Amino acid sequence: KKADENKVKGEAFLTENKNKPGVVVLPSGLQYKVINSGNGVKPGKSDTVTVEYTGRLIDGTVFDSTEKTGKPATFQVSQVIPGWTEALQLMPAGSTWEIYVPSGLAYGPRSVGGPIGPNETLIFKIHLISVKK
Ligand SMILES: C[C@@H](c1ccccn1)N1C[C@H](CO)[C@H]2CCC[C@@H](C1=O)N2S(=O)(=O)c1cc(Cl)cc(Cl)c1
Repeated sequence: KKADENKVKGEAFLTENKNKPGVVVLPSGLQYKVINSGNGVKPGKSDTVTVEYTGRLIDGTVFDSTEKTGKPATFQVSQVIPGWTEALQLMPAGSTWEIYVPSGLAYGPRSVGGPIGPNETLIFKIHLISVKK
């Protein structure tokens, strides 16, 4: 049932957010807002990125962050959630975007859960610091 509630809440959020100013909707259902535009290279699917990021739920609860850690994170572009793989490839290095990820582009129905429940819509602030081939 938390799965059914989460699906309805996420659908409502994405339906409302698509009308909000600055929100760009992609064919995938991934949405994004440009916070700061960078002038750097865009990563490819096989590249590694160094990023600062914060992940939060629609209620505003932060579940992950590089903030006050003293260090950025490093990820292979293709080995993160589909929402990230897609968004990173559209982001010039130096850019800060806020992405709104439907559950199908994140962890999905996910019968279990913990930080991320079933049918959970995820919001991420992503600052792409650098790209490495
Ligand atoms: C590698 C991948 C991953 C590895 C293992 C298990 C689950 N997921 N992963 C996590 C990384 C942190 O390494 C982080 C940033 C990149 C996107 C995404 C992501 O794809 N998340 S996250 O914010 O959605 C997230 C999700 C969960 Cl379940 C828990 C946390 Cl603490 C944070």
